[PDB]
Amino acid sequence: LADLFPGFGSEWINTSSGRIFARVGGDGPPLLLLHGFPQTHVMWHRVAPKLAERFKVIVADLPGYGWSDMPESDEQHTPYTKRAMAKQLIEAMEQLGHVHFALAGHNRGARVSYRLALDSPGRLSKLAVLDILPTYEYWQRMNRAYALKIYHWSFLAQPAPLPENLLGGDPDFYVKAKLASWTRAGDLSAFDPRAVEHYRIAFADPMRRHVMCEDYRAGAYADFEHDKIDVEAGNKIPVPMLALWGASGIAQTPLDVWRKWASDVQGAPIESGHFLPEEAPDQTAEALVRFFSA
Amino acid sequence: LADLFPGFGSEWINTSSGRIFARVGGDGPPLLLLHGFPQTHVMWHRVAPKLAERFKVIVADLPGYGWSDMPESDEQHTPYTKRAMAKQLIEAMEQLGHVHFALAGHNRGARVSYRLALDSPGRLSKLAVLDILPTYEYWQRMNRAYALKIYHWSFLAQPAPLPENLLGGDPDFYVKAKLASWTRAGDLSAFDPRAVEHYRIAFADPMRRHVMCEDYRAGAYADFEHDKIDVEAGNKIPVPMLALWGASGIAQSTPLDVWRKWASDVQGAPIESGHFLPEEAPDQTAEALVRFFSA
Ligand SMILES: [Cl-]
Ligand SMILES: [Cl-]
Repeated sequence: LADLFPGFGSEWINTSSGRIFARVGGDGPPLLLLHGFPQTHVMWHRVAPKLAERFKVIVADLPGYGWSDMPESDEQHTPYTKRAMAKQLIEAMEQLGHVHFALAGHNRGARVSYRLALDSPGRLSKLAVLDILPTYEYWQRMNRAYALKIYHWSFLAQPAPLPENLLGGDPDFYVKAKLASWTRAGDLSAFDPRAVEHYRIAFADPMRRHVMCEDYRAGAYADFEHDKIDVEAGNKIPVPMLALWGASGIAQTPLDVWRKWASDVQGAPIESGHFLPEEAPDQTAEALVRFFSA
Repeated sequence: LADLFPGFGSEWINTSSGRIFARVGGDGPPLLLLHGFPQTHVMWHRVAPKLAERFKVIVADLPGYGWSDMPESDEQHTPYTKRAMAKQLIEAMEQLGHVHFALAGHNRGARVSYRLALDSPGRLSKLAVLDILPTYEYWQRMNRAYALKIYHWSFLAQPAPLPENLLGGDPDFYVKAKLASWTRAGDLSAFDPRAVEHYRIAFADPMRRHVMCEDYRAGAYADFEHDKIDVEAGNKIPVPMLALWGASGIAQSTPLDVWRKWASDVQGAPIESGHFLPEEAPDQTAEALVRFFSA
């Protein structure tokens, strides 16, 4: 497995729910970066160097992903709810002495991030979400066209062991297909092969795939209910917020949606499929540096 | 594999789209029975003998299923659209000299059957549809709860080879899990094990699994579009119709209110059953069908 973060340390951070793995580089204000599915912290390898020019950058594997430990789940998928993942990452950041930090997330990691901002806004100075809308919004939009396009939100959420059993046949194929299908190119050519190997290696482990399905089960049930309470309450994120999205990505009218969720948000499309930090590393890094800079 | 229709003949019927396998029994007015997914013609084995006391019963494998031939598909999934399957079975029935016949279908077979009534109502004296709503109505009701409750329509319709590769690893597990999941009790106790083996052996062939995925791709795309044209035009089936559904089945998540939108002469009833009415509730299903087709 390649080292894709020149000048970054490797840290195992303890929490009450298990260790969080992170690459840590740079100096200055702290900035936490959170990946999603089906990836690991290494998806930030093209933009983290640029960020570490100006920030102390912490590139964390989500609870249960990558090299982070896997807490035992329960019937309500609790540890892989975004509320719980956010609480676990707040604890990890406390181990480093960071109780007020900047945060950028992509895919599942952006769901942890906006949930963190709703539950504990005092933890965050600024928030960036990459190519997502809130979980509640994607479910409200779940008509035929969306059921077909984001089928995996329902498939991966089927009761165990249905998706686990199917994924075990040829996991390499499924993970590479998801990576390719959500890019603009439709193939794997936007990715560093060394990074694809990190993603394949993780996805090859049945325990890791089981966590992924628990994460989508949470996304269909408790995460949805948590979001629904905030919508019913008219709660809005007060943290200054940036929403970036792919011109051919999944979130796509994104700024109009996030404005119903957040009182201070700017945004922009980037010509890219879903995987902004890998398909469009220079534009994503520039937008993030400019946003997070005081 | 067992013979579950002791006494019935076997026919391999040529059509322009490939052979249709059927078991043939009884005597009297002609009655075509059409299975669905993930089954074959054998799912009628507990009701066909009773029907054969009153009708000439033709128990056919759908195009691409069981022992019927598998036409090569295309970008629009054409041979596995219900419009094409209906045309093919109309050709098959004409090979037997049946140009006007009674029809009962279940699951995909029921979708072939109502599409056949919308496209070619003159071919049918009466029609029964077992535990389905129109494909348009399934998709229209799509929302979070339905997406999570009935996921396979969107999953099996994903572009090839995604579902085919996922189903390849352990096909027995998937087909047995679907058969059990849609019954009242959630297990295989409703099925004759010999019938389950028929289903399992069909599902074990990658070519048969690809046909099934093409059928669901049709169901998400051209079948839905064909339905949408009829409903937006206000077209109703004129053929006298029976909608029979399971109280715990897939369609009920009443069907009769839905079907009255699609058909001008429809009656219907629930049966205490999951989806698989002819195996879960064979005597009630056979009675309901004999009474409807005889009346
Ligand atoms: Cl996501
Ligand atoms: Cl239905």
